[PDB]
Amino acid sequence: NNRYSFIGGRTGQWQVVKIRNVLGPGLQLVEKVNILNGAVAEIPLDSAWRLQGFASNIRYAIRTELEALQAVQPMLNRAEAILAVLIPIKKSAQWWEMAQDERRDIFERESHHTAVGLEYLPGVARRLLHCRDLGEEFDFLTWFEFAPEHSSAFNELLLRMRASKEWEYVEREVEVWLKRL
Amino acid sequence: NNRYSFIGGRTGQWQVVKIRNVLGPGLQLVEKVNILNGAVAEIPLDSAWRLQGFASNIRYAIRTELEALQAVQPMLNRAEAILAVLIPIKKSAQWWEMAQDERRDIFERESHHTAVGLEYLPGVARRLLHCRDLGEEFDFLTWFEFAPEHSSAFNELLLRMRASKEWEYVEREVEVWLKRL
Ligand code: HEM
Ligand code: HEM
Ligand SMILES: [O-]
Ligand SMILES: [O-]
Repeated sequence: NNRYSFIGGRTGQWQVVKIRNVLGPGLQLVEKVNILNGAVAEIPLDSAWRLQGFASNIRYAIRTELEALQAVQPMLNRAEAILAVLIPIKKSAQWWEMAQDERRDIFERESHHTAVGLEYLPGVARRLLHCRDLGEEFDFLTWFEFAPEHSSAFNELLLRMRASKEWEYVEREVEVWLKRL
Repeated sequence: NNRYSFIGGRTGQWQVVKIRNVLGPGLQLVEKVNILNGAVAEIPLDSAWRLQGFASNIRYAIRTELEALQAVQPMLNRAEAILAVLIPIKKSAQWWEMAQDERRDIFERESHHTAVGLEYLPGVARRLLHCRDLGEEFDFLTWFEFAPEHSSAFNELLLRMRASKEWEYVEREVEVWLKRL
């Protein structure tokens, strides 16, 4: 199954450390996040919100970039990867109206998204989920997990990405910081 | 709402003329196709199959190709366009494992998908829906409609695409030919 649900509430595998409402409407503070590898028909009782998205095919990365990523990217659920962050992201209508070459040029040629991210591997494991096509309020659910040794480096990565050309088209963004239970 | 369902059965806006089971498991012959905007998980008891997909963002076309398409491509629902064809399509695992540059290279540089297609506009109107990400048995639901004057031209277009490098990666394909009621 390629579908995942993220339920903010009183159950889950991850404890919410803090929520930072970076841009646009935030998400209600909750105790934990419950991650399920399937769709949940409705938000459970007592839970505050549900996000969902699917794993999909590559949209921008070229073969040589995939080879570099696969050489170093770490697995999920490393014993030491006790910290994580869920970052839902929505991009603007202007972005989605652009053609494929226009979006690729912004994503890598101008912002060097993959090349920059590659510097912060293998410390940081990641997972990308898509959800605009499901009608969700966000466009992407991005997931990162790492050991505390890499907290400072991950903050530096965030600083670089938020300053990029790509991020000029980001319209809504929230950070849910997590600690593994 | 970007989700559409196609229910093969006894009711609907379109009458089935024939079903050509081009490649792989076919679709059971039915009387009509009913098209619904949104998702359904029931389908009337007199229905043989349901298909679903969503409209999404551009994946391969570049800006100059979009400009050429927009200059000539017709709208759906032309008074004269009383014939339609629904063509569900599934591509191989090998296709989906390829990177973005590799898939684009086959799609256009080698197969000339958009350049060939442009030759049959404005006669043929089209819609493209995606459904691999929904876990469906097909990957795409493609839709075409035209006046009878263009039936032979559309048959020619099919001939040319089925012989392309791109189509070497197609592993299931069906044609549901339809007439507007
Ligand atoms: C940590 C190292 C990172 C690496 C190696 C990395 C790599 C990538 C790659 C290769 C893609 C393209 C996938 C495709 O072609 O479909 C992608 C997509 C994306 N990533 Fe990252 N990334 C990293 C960090 C981040 C961070 C920190 C964020 C958010 C703050 C982020 C947000 C996104 C988004 C929103 C997309 C979707 C872009 C789109 O389809 O428009 N990534 N990432
Ligand atoms: C009639 C003229 C046609 C034109 C102008 C045309 C044009 C296009 C374009 C520009 C795309 C890329 C959309 C994107 O960038 O995401 C596309 C995708 C596609 N077309 Fe066509 N097309 C035509 C006919 C057909 C026919 C007759 C079929 C099937 C029998 C077909 C099957 C597909 C499929 C399956 C895709 C998705 C490709 C993929 O994502 O791998 N097209 N078409
Ligand atoms: O990512
Ligand atoms: O198409």
